[PDB]
Amino acid sequence: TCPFYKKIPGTGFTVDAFQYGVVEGCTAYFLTHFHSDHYAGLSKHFTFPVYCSEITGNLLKNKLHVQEQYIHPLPLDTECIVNGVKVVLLDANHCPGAVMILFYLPNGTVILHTGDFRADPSMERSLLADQKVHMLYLDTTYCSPEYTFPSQQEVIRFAINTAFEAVTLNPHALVVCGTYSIGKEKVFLAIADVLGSKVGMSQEKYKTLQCLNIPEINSLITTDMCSSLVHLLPMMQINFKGLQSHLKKCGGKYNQILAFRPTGWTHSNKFTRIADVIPQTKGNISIYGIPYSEHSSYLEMKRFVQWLKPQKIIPTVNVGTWKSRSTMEKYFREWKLEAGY
Ligand code: NI
Repeated sequence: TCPFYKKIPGTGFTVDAFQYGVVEGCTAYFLTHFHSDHYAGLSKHFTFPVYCSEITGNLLKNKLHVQEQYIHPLPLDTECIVNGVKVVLLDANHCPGAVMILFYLPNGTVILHTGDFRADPSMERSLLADQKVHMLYLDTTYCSPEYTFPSQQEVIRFAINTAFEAVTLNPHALVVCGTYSIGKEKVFLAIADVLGSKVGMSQEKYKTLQCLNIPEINSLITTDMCSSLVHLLPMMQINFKGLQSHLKKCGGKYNQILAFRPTGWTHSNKFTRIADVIPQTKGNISIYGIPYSEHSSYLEMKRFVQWLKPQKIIPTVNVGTWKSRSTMEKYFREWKLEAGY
């Protein structure tokens, strides 16, 4: 049965609530983004209205085979009416097609549901600034002070420089990037752009990218592995054994691999700046762990919330345990006392 934190009170709306079968009273199902924990339950068998971004709708039609009649795409930064209620979709700074949803309730309450997001100061100059928001449904993935990470730009600059040096030293080196879902495309697109290459991948991954409305995408990607010096592989294959196996498949055209594993936070964020990163190496294979995050850091989340000044916060991540809920409640109260709301 559907949790309270996926329901928007005083509407017939739900958000990311597809795994409970038919939700009693729901007239419109919103989907924030195309990550499987959020879409769980959606398939060609679904027959109720789904509201989402154009990119999310592309993926629902082509990958999950949801019938077109049930897909209702909405543009971004535009006031729209759904079932007699004013809504706005805003860029979440997460993966492609990911949104936050602003609900203007008939009684005058305003609710922001972040979906998954990486808070940014540019959000403080969006439509959110135009009126008071009363309730916030928050992506609390990294709601603890230990969670720091570098900017996306710092990480990309390190990746571009590392790959350019390795391939300039050895023109027979292949670059590999691991992936398991949409998101983090800039890692492999920026590396391929500095090397003057397309990115090579499986037919199933190419199909996914072709749904993302990336300008000039046909000049950037290919299914011809041979012709390209940056390859994508499942994240599970980015280890010494898998990368050796892959090198054997490529018909000797390469004699070395440099690989990237974009992760979330992992314990060592605590000590190491991006400039100090060194790879794990076994023979002619080197692997770099790079902390490229599409969720808010603690400091990013705290800045956004203290600017928004909500009257109530409803967490959407790490809500299954007491301990976790209690810890998050302590931080929200600190933030409120500090900023005076
Ligand atoms: Ni996500």
